[PDB]
Amino acid sequence: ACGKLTGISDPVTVKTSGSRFGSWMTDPLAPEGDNRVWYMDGYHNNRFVREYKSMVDFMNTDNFTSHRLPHPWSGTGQVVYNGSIYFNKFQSHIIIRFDLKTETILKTRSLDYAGYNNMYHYAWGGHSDIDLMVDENGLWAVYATNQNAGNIVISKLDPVSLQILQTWNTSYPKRSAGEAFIICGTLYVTNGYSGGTKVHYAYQTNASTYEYIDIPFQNKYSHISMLDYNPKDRALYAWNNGHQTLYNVTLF
Ligand SMILES: *[C@@H]1O[C@H](CO)[C@@H](O)[C@H](O)[C@H]1NC(C)=O
Ligand SMILES: *[C@@H]1O[C@H](CO)[C@@H](O)[C@H](O)[C@H]1NC(C)=O
Ligand SMILES: *[C@@H]1O[C@H](CO)[C@@H](O)[C@H](O)[C@H]1NC(C)=O
Ligand SMILES: *[C@@H]1O[C@H](CO)[C@@H](O)[C@H](O)[C@H]1NC(C)=O
Ligand SMILES: [Ca+2]
Ligand code: NA
Repeated sequence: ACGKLTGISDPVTVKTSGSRFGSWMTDPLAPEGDNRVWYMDGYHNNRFVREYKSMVDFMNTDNFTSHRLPHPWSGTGQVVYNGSIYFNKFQSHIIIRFDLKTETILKTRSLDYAGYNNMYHYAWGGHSDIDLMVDENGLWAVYATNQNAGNIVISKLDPVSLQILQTWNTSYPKRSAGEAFIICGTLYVTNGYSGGTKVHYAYQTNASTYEYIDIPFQNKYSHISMLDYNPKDRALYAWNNGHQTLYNVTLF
């Protein structure tokens, strides 16, 4: 059921909470009936991940468990996959795989040549240099390098070893992307983080081709600091100026 993105539905406000900037997500490999929510407020100087027991508890309570990571993250580009959080260690291009339910670092590895420290942030800033994400095919990193002139680089990653399995060099400047997400092996890039937001560029990893496109999506609360696709519920999770929102998508 994989296909090209053709539409993004109007976003639902799941929660109003937190600072202007952050991330929230569910695990796409969590089993039926498990919709724990993982929540990270801020883009620097925070090592605590909130765990809400379910999407209902997230929407209707302020009850959560607080998980202490071994290091603070940078940015809002974390992802949860098969029970681990993958995140960018502060002030580095290191990725950490941390197994949430055993409080164990399972792997650390540098992401070769990636910029960090607000070098190749998305346009919103916030130390968003390295964005990790999951689609139907597995785990990916979206970043940039000096050898690719600050243009977005995509790598498919091994979720256990953190080694790069394949890399694609796009020609789109990462600092000009508001955010980005991958659906079915295609990178979709937004035009900005404020005002009238749209997906306006797509890079297809299956063919190493790109195009400019125009798929609007509602910036509901004025500023978007996190936007990722989840293949389990086929939705975009966003952090929109202190609100946690969710968009359905339409694929061809
Ligand atoms: C909050 O969650 C904890 C852990 O699941 C639980 O022990 C506690 O009863 C919850 N609080 C309420 C008011 O339900
Ligand atoms: C998820 O982790 C379990 C072990 O906890 C493993 O058996 C399974 O293969 C993993 N799934 C994927 C898709 O990697
Ligand atoms: C990406 O670009 C870098 C810098 O030019 C180059 O070293 C590398 O081989 C490229 N990788 C691919 C898969 O094109
Ligand atoms: C997505 O669509 C389904 C129905 O197909 C609906 O149950 C769900 O609430 C929708 N989610 C959002 C965020 O609109
Ligand atoms: Ca993203
Ligand atoms: Na991410």
